[PDB]
Amino acid sequence: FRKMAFPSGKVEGCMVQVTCGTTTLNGLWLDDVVYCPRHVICSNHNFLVQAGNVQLRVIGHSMQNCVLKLKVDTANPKTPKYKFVRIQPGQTFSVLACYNGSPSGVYQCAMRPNFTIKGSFLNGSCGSVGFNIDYDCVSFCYMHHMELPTGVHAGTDLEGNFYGPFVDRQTAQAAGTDTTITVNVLAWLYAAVINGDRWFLNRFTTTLNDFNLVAMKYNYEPLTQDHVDILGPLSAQTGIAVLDMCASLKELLQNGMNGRTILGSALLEDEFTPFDVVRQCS
Amino acid sequence: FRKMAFPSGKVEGCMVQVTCGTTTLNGLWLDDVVYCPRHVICCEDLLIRKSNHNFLVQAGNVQLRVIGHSMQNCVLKLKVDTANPKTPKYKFVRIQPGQTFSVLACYNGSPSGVYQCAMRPNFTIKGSFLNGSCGSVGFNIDYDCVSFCYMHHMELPTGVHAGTDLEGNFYGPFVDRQTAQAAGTDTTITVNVLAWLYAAVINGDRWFLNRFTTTLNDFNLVAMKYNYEPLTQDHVDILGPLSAQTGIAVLDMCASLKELLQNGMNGRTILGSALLEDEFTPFDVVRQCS
Ligand SMILES: *[C@@](O)(CO)[C@H](C[C@@H]1CCNC1=O)NC(=O)[C@H](CC(C)C)NC(=O)c1cc2c(OC)cccc2[nH]1
Ligand SMILES: *[C@@](O)(CO)[C@H](C[C@@H]1CCNC1=O)NC(=O)[C@H](CC(C)C)NC(=O)c1cc2c(OC)cccc2[nH]1
Repeated sequence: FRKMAFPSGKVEGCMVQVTCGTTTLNGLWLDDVVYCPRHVICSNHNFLVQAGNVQLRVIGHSMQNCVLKLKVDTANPKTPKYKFVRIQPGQTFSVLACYNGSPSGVYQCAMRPNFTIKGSFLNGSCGSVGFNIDYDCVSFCYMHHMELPTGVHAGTDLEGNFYGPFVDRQTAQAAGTDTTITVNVLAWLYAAVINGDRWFLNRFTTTLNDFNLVAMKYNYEPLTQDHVDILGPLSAQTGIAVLDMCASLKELLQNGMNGRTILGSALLEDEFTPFDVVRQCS
Repeated sequence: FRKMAFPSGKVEGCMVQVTCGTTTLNGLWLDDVVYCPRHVICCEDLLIRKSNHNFLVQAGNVQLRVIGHSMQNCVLKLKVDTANPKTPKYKFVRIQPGQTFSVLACYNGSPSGVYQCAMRPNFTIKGSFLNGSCGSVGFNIDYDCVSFCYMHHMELPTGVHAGTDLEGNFYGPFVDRQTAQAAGTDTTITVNVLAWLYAAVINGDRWFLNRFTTTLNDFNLVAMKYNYEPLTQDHVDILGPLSAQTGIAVLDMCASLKELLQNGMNGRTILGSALLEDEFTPFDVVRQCS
């Protein structure tokens, strides 16, 4: 299985550049509003908003947490059906990396439990957005702001609220220690089972609390009830109860794979969600 | 550093659904021609027996009217009475083994996902394709010019995939029949592994570097032993920009790879991988890192 991004065309049509003084970054143009990181300012006639080479006149503005909302005099005719959503650690999304308002590439990312993403961003990438697409509706979840000294990345939702304990200052910040996304590893184990790779199944089970206590001792995220629910479809498809798969993973954590492989790998993958596995296996 | 696909907007505007009888798959709508896999009709006798009205072409909700049809190898060409306004500047190209491209996976004319693939030395690709994905295309983008190089036709019993260029000629020994087909034995794209090692350095991973250099002939001896493709002097040149930026000569990186092949990774990772990755070309690395 492979990391698959959503097609980026609905988001491509919304990317513009925003310039204040000599500082240029990316903005997101939906109807007659352009959203961009507020630090571009580091009056209406001080903002140069361009779609390609064409200027969009700014007629008003305001700040919502760490994002600037620029009111423009043209409604984007390419505006898709969309929502702003705040995602949870473990959830995945596509990133359209942009420079000077021009799309450069698309790739799939996961929100780490410490609210960073392992992205691929260069100078001028701020304002690039992350998103999911469900039945032609684009759910925008991420706007890019920062690269940590460790090389991972940090940003906000489209309401300007950072994910994690970060601030939009030119200061070296540190993420909390990362953990493994348990729910995604389990989805990966279900994907193995769906494809016939099932030697790791055992005849034990566990309670959720007992498993969560053990997981935390291996730097694994505890499972939420929401996690148990989104594993539901894969449990039903394979006939393997979620708590039985937890007991199989626990043995894997306590004994290892020997030299054995799962899905042709010796390392457990944790950036595929239960939805990604359903998306891909069907 | 991530596996990065080209933005797919330009190609999404070209995807349509083609239906003939019981069979449905995807087509590519360029100006006033729809290109799709010919097996949608299931030979020359078979096409003759068909008429323009046997073909149902849908661009979203709108039906397009077919006014002509011809066959070019394994690709069917349907002239339609309407030109696609979203037709980008484009060209049809046949890629070389080792080269990469983005795949826009589509189902029923609707784009579904985008990911990066490489043409394997044995002329397969390791894709992610389900029932209904035939007609999906692979492409590269250069300055608003889309170069189409792949149209999807089949999945081998081993799970890898096979297809044609846009002139309808298969990559590799495959045919568009309902048969179990094996590919030749695959090899690893050496020049791409080196590109990726350079990328791991540019991104701060250095544990695999060593003080040794090798010769090109001696490195190729070891490569051939481990089922790696030969490294040519043209490959050394193409790696010039990455060696220049890191200050590590190509033959020095080759000595690091040789040691990696002979000793293994010893349970360490490179760019989070436990395997030597070979589906990044030198240009891919340069495009992403600069
Ligand atoms: C946006 O492009 C900026 O508008 C840029 C994106 C990063 C550049 C390299 N890769 C990226 O993802 N963002 C920044 O430069 C931000 C700007 C802030 C929010 C005002 N700053 C950082 O990412 C930043 C600053 C510092 C730092 O200081 C001193 C020390 C260490 C790391 C660091 N990152
Ligand atoms: C197309 O979408 C057909 O329109 C379909 C795509 C594959 C199905 C599952 N995943 C895919 O990538 N392609 C096929 O079904 C083709 C059709 C041919 C070219 C007419 N056939 C195969 O991919 C195929 C057939 C057989 C087979 O038989 C016998 C035995 C083993 C493997 C196999 N693959």
